[PDB]
Amino acid sequence: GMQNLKADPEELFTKLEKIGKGSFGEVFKGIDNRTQKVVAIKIIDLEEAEDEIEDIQQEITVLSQCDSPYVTKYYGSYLKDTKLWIIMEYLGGGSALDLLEPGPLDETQIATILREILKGLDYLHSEKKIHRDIKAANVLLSEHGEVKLADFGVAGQLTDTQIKRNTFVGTPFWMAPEVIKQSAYDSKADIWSLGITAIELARGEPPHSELHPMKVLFLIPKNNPPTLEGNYSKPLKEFVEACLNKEPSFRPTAKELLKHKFILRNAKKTSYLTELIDRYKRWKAEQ
Ligand SMILES: Nc1ncnc2c1c(-c1cnc3[nH]ccc3c1)nn2C1CCCC1
Repeated sequence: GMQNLKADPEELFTKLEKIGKGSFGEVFKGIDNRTQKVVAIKIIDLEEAEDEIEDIQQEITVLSQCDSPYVTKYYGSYLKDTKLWIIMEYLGGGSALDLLEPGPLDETQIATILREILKGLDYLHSEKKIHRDIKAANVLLSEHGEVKLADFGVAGQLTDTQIKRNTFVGTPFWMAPEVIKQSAYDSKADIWSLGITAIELARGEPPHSELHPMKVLFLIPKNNPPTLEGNYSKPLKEFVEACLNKEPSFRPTAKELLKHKFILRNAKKTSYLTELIDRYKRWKAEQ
């Protein structure tokens, strides 16, 4: 259940303008009235909510159970009449997908973003959690370039009695073949999705992005795994290859990937990502 659900959010927080649509409700900027820090508030009407309720519950449960610099920080969930307010860390730098809009990333930027995603995955997987929707749109940055995982509605939790999941969830272009087949799978599914995300960060789009998502549901289990094509460093191509093995047990762990030559050679301080954030702000303004 939601044992630490709170009430009266406006005693503590001020709701400001809408930011965008979240996975299951609108996201607003807000203010923590005790610190004057900006927060994000995801609001969903439980009146209108129906099918999404299980995933709303899962998002809250996962947020509440994580305490990592690499996972969106959680303030709490508040009941306000028929609405639920989920109050979180404000991440104002844009998603990694947003930051791709003005043009290509360089390999330092790719390696830095991937390193931080990997730290997030290493944390989640150590907590027996599987994100299951890893993609650039669910990687959010702060204004100062910190990188955090977001969007936990379809996260899975392994336990002592259920050591694998089998639910068909995720976003088709990024889904591991064993998830599509609804085989028993685990955190190695996230490692496949990470490989697709690496291609996305390097090329701007995942493999098969031209095709109808339903078609990729047969293409992915049948086809050879994607490779990174183009003039990229050998370590980046090999990083992608390591992730995108059809056999999950042959994929490295997140911890192992943090030692990969591509990451060690190319990842730098996250603060340098502010360059990318400024590029996006300029681009959105010139638009
Ligand atoms: N915390 C945030 N800060 C700033 N902007 C945010 C967010 C979120 C957001 C929304 N839901 C979430 N669930 C778990 C992490 C998480 C993050 N989503 N967004 C959205 C980015 C596109 C629409 C608004």
